Amino acid sequence: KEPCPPENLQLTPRALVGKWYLRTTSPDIFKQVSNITEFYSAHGNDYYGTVTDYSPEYGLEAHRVNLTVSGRTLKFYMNDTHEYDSKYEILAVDKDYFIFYGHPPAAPSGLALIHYRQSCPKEDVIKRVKKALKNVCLDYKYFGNDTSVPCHY
Ligand SMILES: *[C@@H]1O[C@H](CO)[C@@H](O[C@@H]2O[C@H](CO)[C@@H](O[C@@H]3O[C@H](CO)[C@@H](O)[C@H](O)[C@@H]3O)[C@H](O)[C@H]2NC(C)=O)[C@H](O)[C@H]1NC(C)=O
Ligand SMILES: *[C@@H]1O[C@H](CO)[C@@H](O[C@@H]2O[C@H](CO)[C@@H](O)[C@H](O)[C@H]2NC(C)=O)[C@H](O)[C@H]1NC(C)=O
Ligand SMILES: CCCCCCCC/C=C\CCCCCCCC(=O)O
Ligand SMILES: *[C@@H]1O[C@H](CO)[C@@H](O)[C@H](O)[C@H]1NC(C)=O
Repeated sequence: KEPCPPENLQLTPRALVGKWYLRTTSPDIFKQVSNITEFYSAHGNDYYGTVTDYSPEYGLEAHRVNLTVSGRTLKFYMNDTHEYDSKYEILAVDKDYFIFYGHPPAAPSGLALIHYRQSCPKEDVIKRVKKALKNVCLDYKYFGNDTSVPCHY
């Protein structure tokens, strides 16, 4: 579903620095790719870094990435495969998560992505994400999780 982005949400410089775990998406991408870890370094208002993931074809693999920021949107570019390259709009940003939405070749009718500071976010974080999604006209129940990552015994 297309979101209703906030009126004047700010994406602060360096908000995306460091390590994130891309654990929940709509539609669910996790039969195509899993165990997604992102690491971003600041370059001014932009970022560069690395995405690692488990590929059904290639196993654990790594890619260099660039994020080019303009206001509340950014351009995502990956070095060696381009199916996720798109403009993405920031929907929500928090100390513990961020959410963006774009239309890459992999999901051209729209792809919402939730990035977490924790590999297995605790319930308090998940509840805040639920609320943030409702505030942008989305609904957590229509997202899928990466069930390959062991978050429960
Ligand atoms: C899920 O993703 C995580 C994060 O990428 C994977 O953990 C990483 O696994 C690799 C391979 O075992 C580790 O690489 C090793 O790193 C050391 C030090 O740089 C190097 O000496 C070795 O030769 C090798 O490169 C890496 O450290 C490790 N990272 C963490 C934080 O544990 C994990 O394997 C993935 N799992 C699956 C099932 O996809
Ligand atoms: C895309 O980025 C990845 C990750 O940096 C590159 O992977 C490296 O490739 C070199 C050889 O070209 C190896 O010596 C490194 O060990 C690889 N690094 C990692 C972390 O896997 C990959 O080469 C890049 N691909 C292209 C086409 O630029
Ligand atoms: C902001 C977007 C975040 C995207 C992170 C998702 C991880 C993507 C990682 C690798 C994609 C590789 C897919 C290669 C498809 C090859 C096509 C084919 O031959 O079938
Ligand atoms: C994703 O995981 C959260 C946390 O365990 C859970 O509450 C939610 O129901 C999960 N989503 C699906 C579709 O299972």
